[PDB]
Amino acid sequence: TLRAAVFDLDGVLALPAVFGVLGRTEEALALPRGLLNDAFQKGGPEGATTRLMKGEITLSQWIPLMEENCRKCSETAKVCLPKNFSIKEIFDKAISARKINRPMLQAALMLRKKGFTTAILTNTWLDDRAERDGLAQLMCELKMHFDFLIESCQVGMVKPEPQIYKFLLDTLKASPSEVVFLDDIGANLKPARDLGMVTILVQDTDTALKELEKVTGIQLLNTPAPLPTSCNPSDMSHGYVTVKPRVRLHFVELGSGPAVCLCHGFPESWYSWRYQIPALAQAGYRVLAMDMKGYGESSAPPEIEEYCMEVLCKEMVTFLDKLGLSQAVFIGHDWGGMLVWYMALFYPERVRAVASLNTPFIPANPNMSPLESIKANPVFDYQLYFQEPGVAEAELEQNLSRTFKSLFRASDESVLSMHKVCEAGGLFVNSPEEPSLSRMVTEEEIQFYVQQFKKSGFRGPLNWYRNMERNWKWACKSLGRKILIPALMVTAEKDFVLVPQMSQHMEDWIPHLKRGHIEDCGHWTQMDKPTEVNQILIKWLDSDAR
Amino acid sequence: TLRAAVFDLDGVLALPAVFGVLGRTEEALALPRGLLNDAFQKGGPEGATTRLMKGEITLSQWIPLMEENCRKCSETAKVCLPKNFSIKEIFDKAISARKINRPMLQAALMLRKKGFTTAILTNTWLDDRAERDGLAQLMCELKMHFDFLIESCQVGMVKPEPQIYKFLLDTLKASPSEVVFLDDIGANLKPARDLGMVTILVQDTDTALKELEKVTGIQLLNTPAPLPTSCNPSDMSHGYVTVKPRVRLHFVELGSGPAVCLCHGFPESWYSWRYQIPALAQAGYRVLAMDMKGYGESSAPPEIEEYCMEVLCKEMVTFLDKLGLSQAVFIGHDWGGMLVWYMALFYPERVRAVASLNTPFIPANPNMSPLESIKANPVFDYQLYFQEPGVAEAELEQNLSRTFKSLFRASDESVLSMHKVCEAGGLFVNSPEEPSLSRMVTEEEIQFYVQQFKKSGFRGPLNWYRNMERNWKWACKSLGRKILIPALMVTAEKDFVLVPQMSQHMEDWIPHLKRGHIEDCGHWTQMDKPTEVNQILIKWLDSDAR
Ligand SMILES: OCCSc1nc2ccccc2[nH]1
Ligand SMILES: OCCSc1nc2ccccc2[nH]1
Repeated sequence: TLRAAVFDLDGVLALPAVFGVLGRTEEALALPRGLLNDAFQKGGPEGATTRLMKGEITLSQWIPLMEENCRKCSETAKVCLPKNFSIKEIFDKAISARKINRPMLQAALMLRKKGFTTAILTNTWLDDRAERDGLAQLMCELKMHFDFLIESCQVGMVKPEPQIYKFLLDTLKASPSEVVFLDDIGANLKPARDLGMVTILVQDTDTALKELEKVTGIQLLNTPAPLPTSCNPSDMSHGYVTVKPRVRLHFVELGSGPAVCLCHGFPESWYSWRYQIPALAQAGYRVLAMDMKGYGESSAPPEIEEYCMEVLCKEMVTFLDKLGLSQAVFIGHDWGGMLVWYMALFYPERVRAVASLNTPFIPANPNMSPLESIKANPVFDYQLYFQEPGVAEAELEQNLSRTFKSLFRASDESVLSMHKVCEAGGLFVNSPEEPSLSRMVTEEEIQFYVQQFKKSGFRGPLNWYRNMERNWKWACKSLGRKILIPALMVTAEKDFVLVPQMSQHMEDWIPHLKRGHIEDCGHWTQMDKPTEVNQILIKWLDSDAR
Repeated sequence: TLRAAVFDLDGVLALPAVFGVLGRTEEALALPRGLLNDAFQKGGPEGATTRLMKGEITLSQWIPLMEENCRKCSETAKVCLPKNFSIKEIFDKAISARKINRPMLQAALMLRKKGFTTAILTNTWLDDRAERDGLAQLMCELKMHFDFLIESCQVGMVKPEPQIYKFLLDTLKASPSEVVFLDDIGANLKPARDLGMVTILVQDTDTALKELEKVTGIQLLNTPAPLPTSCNPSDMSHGYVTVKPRVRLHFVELGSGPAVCLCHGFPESWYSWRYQIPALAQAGYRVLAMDMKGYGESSAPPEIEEYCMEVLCKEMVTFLDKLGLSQAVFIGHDWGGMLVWYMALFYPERVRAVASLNTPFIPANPNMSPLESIKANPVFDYQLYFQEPGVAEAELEQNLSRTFKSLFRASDESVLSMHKVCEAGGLFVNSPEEPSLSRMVTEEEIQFYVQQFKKSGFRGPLNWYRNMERNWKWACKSLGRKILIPALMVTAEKDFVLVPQMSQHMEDWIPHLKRGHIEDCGHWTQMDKPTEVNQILIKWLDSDAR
């Protein structure tokens, strides 16, 4: 029966409320009780505050009208306002102190995933203060989680006028009895109640959530921690840059601040960073998540030598040049992590900082060919299977749904053994034809990868493995160098191929290397433990890349 | 006969040279003459500096080897180095002091436009210092003006080894007698001379340029000021964002720093900002030059009401939301300038600062319909001609080459009279069928606009003029507001329609408005006086938007 939930901003989704700060200001300045709240409401429907909430005047135009109201009120109360009394200073601190009420936002997100239409209906103003960016940032964070945002100053109506409630019902396409309305001001609930809406008076968050659980029948309060917010491909800004006549790179972009370039591995997509992109943008970075060469919407030339590290790194430098970026932080995973270590070794002036997930920095051995080293370790035997052009492509392209469902699994759900791949004559020889869906991915997420690989196939991606001698010869030029720019190595306890032990001598080459370690995490780090990855990257970026 | 010019970086394209700073450091610290230059070259081909220039070691690995060399040299000279002696400190200041030698860069640009292949051949290092960004920025600025950049540390060879000269000739595809080689180090010219190349020893810039003019036959020294660097559409990063199911906005992006959104007018393109985009990016801004709705690669729905200001402004806010930008500086020209004033009036929290080229802020009159005001001024008569759907489209789409050649002209080259357009029954009634090319545009630039308008035509663009009453009704809501965020109004002396006098009462609405004025400038401000626009915008951005 209930299918829509409406929340107020001030005092409900953001705490503390402005009215609460006015009461504390009166106590701190030993002013008569309610003086600032009376000046704020002076004139009712014809007063300055109603004109502000309706968008007739801006916040900066209202500030001197509110100060005049404070003086008129203090005069009738027979009191004097302190010498340094400033409405602007009081409001600046009140707005600045306001943070998202995480448990209330989590309840709204939970209701939305269960099919509820969610909205914010708020009495707010046109903020033209020099510090208005703080409010714009708060609104942008909240906005993305709600179906509708209705602000009084944009529609010319305020709560508790009954027409704003009729406007809300028309916008939601719902009858009053299907709506739950949460507000901390009792007067603002009365019109919603007259129409027949379920109302909840918000004094403390926990009691309001208990009422909300009771009326919706959905558990909201003691629920497990949700996954980080993920990307909707259709809502991203897609960028395209031609780095060479036949090569165009696609990326998705979000945020402002220092540039952070994310480099996925095999056989992945920019979409493998879906849980990191909003978190890193919200932390104050401009995120560029690439489709590496050979993948998704980036060019995929068939030639093997187009995928050697020297060419790939040169194109990443050109990518920065064409975007006008003198530097970027480079973060890679798997094949992308291999590339980011070589970007730091050959172009340190373009790399602000470097981080690798799972992939260690492995220096070339000038006495041993990489093909000889492959045979010495049965862990990397499967790479010999990837050498012959056409062989692994036919197996991997045969059934795309099976390829991604078999690969994208948690460490305890594995259906593949990377040893004896050449002996068996394939990667999926003793693997089921229809594997179960892993717990880390949904069918919808799998189908995104399937659609992306339907375009250029596996030739481009597999060609990254077919330049072993070319890469070895190139890497040998850097054997006298050290990596002396900020660097982070993140190991994954349960990675089958890139084991944490392979990273143990990295300090010899990167003396001030920082480390992160994720327990119970397999190869697909980003989607296996997204919350842990986000925390590790954000803390490192804030200390070593800012 | 000569068709390639090669320049060194240090001491030729960038001044002062490092070797010059070593000599000044010796004089300032009262060290024996040549001590630092001897330590720098200690060991010759097997020394630390050659290993640095070949890319074997990085700059940070070389610093302690150079300090050890300084001590070995001071010991044989029987002198003591001062207590605070630091090679890192000396090199940091030397690199920091180095600026582009503008007259030398201007000569290279002039040779390139006359058909010369240009290259930089330099002995340089892998810079991994914490301050390496300064060098990366210098290299990016220079890079874009040259066909090739050959760095010693990337190719493993140094000047004066003869194989780096053979490598250069192979890269240029030229024989030695077709090459002019400029360098400030005499020893580095000897191998080029042995091969038969024309060499110029650079001591002072003016004398080197006189030698270069004599040998090339091209005037380089007393030439007029060149136009700012312009965009090549194929080299830009193209971005696409879906703001609504049927509406996708295209933009080009360049640079890092605070976001600056450029909004073109009618009937233009993102390409109208071609001279501002590189200048604003080089000044430290992230430029987003839009294709406004109805234009180029942005969506162009046929419905009139899709182009009213309320809808357009709402979509620009969504554009910022999808990119993760809490704020942007908005700069508009013509119809774009109209939009940016309304962005500041309705969404001040999303607008960091606002600037308009030519378009004044004109408040709505609540007593007079905009269609009545149009008839009172014969200057705006042509807007009545744009009202009837289909009429102006057929005339403007008839011959696209004629439409753009007739419109894009300097104030003294006009072939159109905007008065009596309705009386004549068309905009081009007494206009030539094949007008001459204006001096502000080339045929190639005209053809870009022709190709862009071949896609969606003039319906979308003309629909911006067909929402007069809808826009008037919407603007009436803001009559009690003032614009109190940083604002710049730039007038153009010779604009036929948007005359500077129409902006004179703007201070009543924007009390702290800043102004710019461009003399002898017509309607097409950006391409008419690009250098003047750039200077005005950059100075304003650096003081009011940073
Ligand atoms: O360090 C290079 C990538 S190692 C590697 N990553 C893989 C992911 C999936 C299957 C085989 C793989 N082999
Ligand atoms: O302020 C709205 C645009 S005024 C206007 N700009 C034009 C450019 C070209 C032709 C007619 C024009 N009319």
